[PDB]
Amino acid sequence: LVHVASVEKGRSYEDFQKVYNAIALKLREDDEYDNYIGYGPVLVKLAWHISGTWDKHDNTGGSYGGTYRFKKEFNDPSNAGLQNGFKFLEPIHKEFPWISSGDLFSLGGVTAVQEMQGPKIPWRCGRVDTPEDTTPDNGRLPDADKDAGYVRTFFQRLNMNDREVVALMGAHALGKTHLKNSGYEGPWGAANNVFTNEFYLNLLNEDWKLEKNDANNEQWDSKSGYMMLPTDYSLIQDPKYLSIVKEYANDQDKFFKDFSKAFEKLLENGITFPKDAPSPFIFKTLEEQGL
Ligand code: HEM
Repeated sequence: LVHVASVEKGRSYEDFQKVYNAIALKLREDDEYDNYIGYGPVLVKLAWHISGTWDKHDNTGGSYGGTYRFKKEFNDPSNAGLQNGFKFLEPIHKEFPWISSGDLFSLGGVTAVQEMQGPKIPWRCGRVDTPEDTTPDNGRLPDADKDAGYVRTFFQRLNMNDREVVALMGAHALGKTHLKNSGYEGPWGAANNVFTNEFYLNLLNEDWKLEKNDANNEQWDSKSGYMMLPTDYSLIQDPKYLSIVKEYANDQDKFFKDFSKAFEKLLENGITFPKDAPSPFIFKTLEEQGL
């Protein structure tokens, strides 16, 4: 397929900045969600889940079509728990009806990261809603009970190399697993609504014990009360992965730079940007605007 980005007719930077600010102000206000974690982490997960269905082989899936809006994709067992991010964004969509779905979902992830003090992520508009029949079948998102080999193979379908895989996985500093959604339970660290290199530190520094949880799935548990999925843990089992983990644990700046690039790439996979398309936008945070 060819998916050409088409800017929402007659909208510019200032228009998008207003959507960003609406999301951001609502994040600030609805702070009680999930025991005061806030909706930040769920928005990031939502942006990854709608993008992660991409298949570099036939160009199907990815963020372009905003297909998560369709029941098939929406009810993906792998998407359990995301309906919360969905409901959070509805009201915003209602306020800015001209924005495409794909653009709203992706921008939500960007906003969340920047407002949680992460790096600035350049973002491009132009995703266009596609018909319910362009909706990818379930089973394109990754399992958590696998090893490094699985992770490498998987990510290859999205065109991500080792460095990009490790950078992206640092998003696991945010939020937590919920038994009911995924069959895993617990957070990855302590500051789960602030974007930092905490994930890599925990990984290297905690004394992890393999145990079975109440869903009868294995997870690595630390005495600090943190957890790691098998796939997270696999980052220290693979020699190639481990050296990048170390770098990130050592330099947050490097991590932020790599994450930013990787995240934008993920969000733009499968989209063709004409040469006349506006360059990527860099949105200001609420704090930068004095709001
Ligand atoms: C092997 C690849 C991955 C696997 C197996 C995986 C698996 C999971 C699972 C099982 C959960 C918990 C869901 C729940 O119970 O609510 C989760 C949460 C989360 N994932 Fe990942 N994930 C992967 C990659 C990523 C990537 C690439 C990102 C973003 C860059 C990401 C961002 C998040 C965030 C922010 C949360 C917390 C959500 C919340 O608190 O609701 N994950 N992931």
